[PDB]
Amino acid sequence: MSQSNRELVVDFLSYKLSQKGYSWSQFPMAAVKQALREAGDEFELRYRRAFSDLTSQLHITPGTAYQSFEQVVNELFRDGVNWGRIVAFFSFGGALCVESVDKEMQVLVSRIAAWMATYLNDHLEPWIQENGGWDTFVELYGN
Repeated sequence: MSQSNRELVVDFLSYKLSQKGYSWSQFPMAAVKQALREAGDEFELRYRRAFSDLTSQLHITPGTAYQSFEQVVNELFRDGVNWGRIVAFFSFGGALCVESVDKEMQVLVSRIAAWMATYLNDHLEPWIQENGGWDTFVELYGN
C-alpha cells in the first residue's frame, strides 16, 4: 500500500541520517521499521563500498529526474527482486541522502524519499505481495 511505503522510506532515511550524525529535519509498521533498520545495518557491515559506482553512475544534481534514478536502481534488480536487493535499495537511498547532505544539497533528501516511494510502490510491491508481504520480511529479518 502506497502511504505505508512513504512512512517506511522516511523512517529508514531518518534512521540512517541520525546514525551517521546528520539532520533528519528536511522531511504492524513498527515491526517492519525495526526489522528494516537492523537489515540495513547488517548489509552495510558486510558491504562497505556505499554504492560508489551506482552513486557516480547517477551523478545526482537538482536537475536529475526520477527516470535517471529509476535507470540506476534497476541495476540492483538485473536478476529480478529478492529480500536482500530490497534492503540494498533502502541502503542505496540512504547513501544518496548522505552524499546529498555532504555536497550541501539537503534539498535532494525529500526528493530521494519520494523517488524511493514511487519506485518501491511501482517495481517492488508487486514482488513483495507475491512472496508473502512485509509480514514475510519481518518473519525473515525481525527480532
